[PDB]
Amino acid sequence: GYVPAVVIGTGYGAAVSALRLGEAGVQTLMLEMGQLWNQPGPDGNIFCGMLNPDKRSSWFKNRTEAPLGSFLWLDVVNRNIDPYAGVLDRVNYDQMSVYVGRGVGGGSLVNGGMAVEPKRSYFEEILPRVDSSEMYDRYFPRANSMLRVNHIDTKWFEDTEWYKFARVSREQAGKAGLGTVFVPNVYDFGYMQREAAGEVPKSALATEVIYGNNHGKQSLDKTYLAAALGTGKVTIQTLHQVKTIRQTKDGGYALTVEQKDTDGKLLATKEISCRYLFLGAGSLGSTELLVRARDTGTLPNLNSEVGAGWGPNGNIMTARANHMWNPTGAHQSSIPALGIDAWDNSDSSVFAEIAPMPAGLETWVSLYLAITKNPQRGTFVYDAATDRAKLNWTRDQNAPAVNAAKALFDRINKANGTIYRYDLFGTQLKAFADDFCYHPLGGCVLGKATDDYGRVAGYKNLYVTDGSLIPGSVGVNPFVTITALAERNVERIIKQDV
Ligand SMILES: Cc1cc2nc3c(=O)[nH]c(=O)nc-3n(C[C@H](O)[C@H](O)[C@H](O)COP(=O)(O)OP(=O)(O)OC[C@H]3O[C@@H](n4cnc5c(N)ncnc54)[C@H](O)[C@@H]3O)c2cc1C
Repeated sequence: GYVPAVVIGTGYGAAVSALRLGEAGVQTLMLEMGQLWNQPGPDGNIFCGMLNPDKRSSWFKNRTEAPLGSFLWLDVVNRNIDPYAGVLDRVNYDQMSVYVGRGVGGGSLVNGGMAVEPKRSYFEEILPRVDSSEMYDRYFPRANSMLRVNHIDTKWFEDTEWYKFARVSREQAGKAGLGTVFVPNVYDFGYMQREAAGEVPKSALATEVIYGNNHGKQSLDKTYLAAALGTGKVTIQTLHQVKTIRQTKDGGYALTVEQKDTDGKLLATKEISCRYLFLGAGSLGSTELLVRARDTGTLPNLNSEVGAGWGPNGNIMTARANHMWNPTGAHQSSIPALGIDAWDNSDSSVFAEIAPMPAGLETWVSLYLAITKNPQRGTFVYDAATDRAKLNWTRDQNAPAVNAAKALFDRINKANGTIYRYDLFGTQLKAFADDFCYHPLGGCVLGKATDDYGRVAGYKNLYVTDGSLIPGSVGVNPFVTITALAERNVERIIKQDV
């Protein structure tokens, strides 16, 4: 049936959009292909931890997988599983694997909570058509407040065993003349203190993050989406995947929507129509819907920029072997708190999160997720044969990202007389993982596929809201940017269009 506004997905762009629509009095239906994560599972918890993965860990796979970097220690806990509507989806393209959340809250369910504003001068470089003053004066602050961003207590951080890993990398980076920064987070750091004191159930301190956190993490279901539901004007239907979008003969948009069970069985196909259609299906999902619509002739006026301009936020993972006298600790909080900021907007830029490892015993490894400035971009191209968007990225396109990460970590190795690990990402010697992405950005780029507020070119009342808007790179963990840009966009769209 008909609803005034439909929002596809329930990640950051979607959640912001739905809240503001509901506050404006616009009845809004959100369609989410994954689950509402609120049912206790076989262990009494909603989510599985990293040491006990089960079918809840994975979107329709037949075996669990170790978190990247951890195979040498966590393969032992892997098990065959039933394909199920689990929370983390590794999406495999030709030469790139992109990890995304599936559920009410999208990637907020599975991410590390790291809530970081981009450098203003870099924002101005990547999005020159956008007014940076309103972003920094108004929209970024609004996003941080509504996301429930908070800051770790420095004394607790300095003293706790749970962050020894971070302090070790800080000291090592310092010998190379590199500084660290604290990283704000949506995980409640007060709660985390009480976890360490044995006062509340552990989550971050029980090797949970990438398959969800049972406690502590303020994912979007607790923040924006709870508020959206609270308006009385928003509803969320789960296990509903939008497949096609067309412009109706009499006005607005019509969607074909598959309803499935948690085993993936098709229960129904429904037609849902609307006046205003907002895409918040992510870089991958929104772009796929639009390349499909263009190439199958249901939105034939979409432009050639739909599909273009994708990048992995320069994501590269690497690891160093510490000296025996610098153990990183058996107990590592699953929520990172420190990064190495070597980002100056030049091609050598690196912003690297000091990543915990989940092994739960001493390994002497320091792990890093580097964000780099690599101009290479990929394109999503529709394959009509399989009805899928395929990402045309090749592994060699990550060479500039590897080069920048390697130059930075080579400085740290030289200053400390340490070497890389080469064995964490497969049997072949490989110090830099260069074919994964946690931060997919682009495919429907702001000002290219859309106007400067995400209005899709060629169409009225059709909007993209999410990471597909970002031109491939923000230089930091992306969700605060996605949220702030969505605040800007929906506020303008409601004022001018609704
Ligand atoms: C392991 C990991 C760690 C990360 N750590 C951080 C971090 O600490 N900080 C940070 O800033 N970022 C982090 N990220 C990235 C961040 O989570 C994403 O950038 C962000 O979630 C993207 O928001 P979005 O709104 O574009 O889409 P998403 O959050 O991906 O949401 C899209 C939603 O749409 C749904 N959907 C897709 N297609 C359809 C369809 N056709 N029909 C219906 N529903 C659909 C999906 O199931 C999903 O729920 C991390 C991500 C991962 C995977």
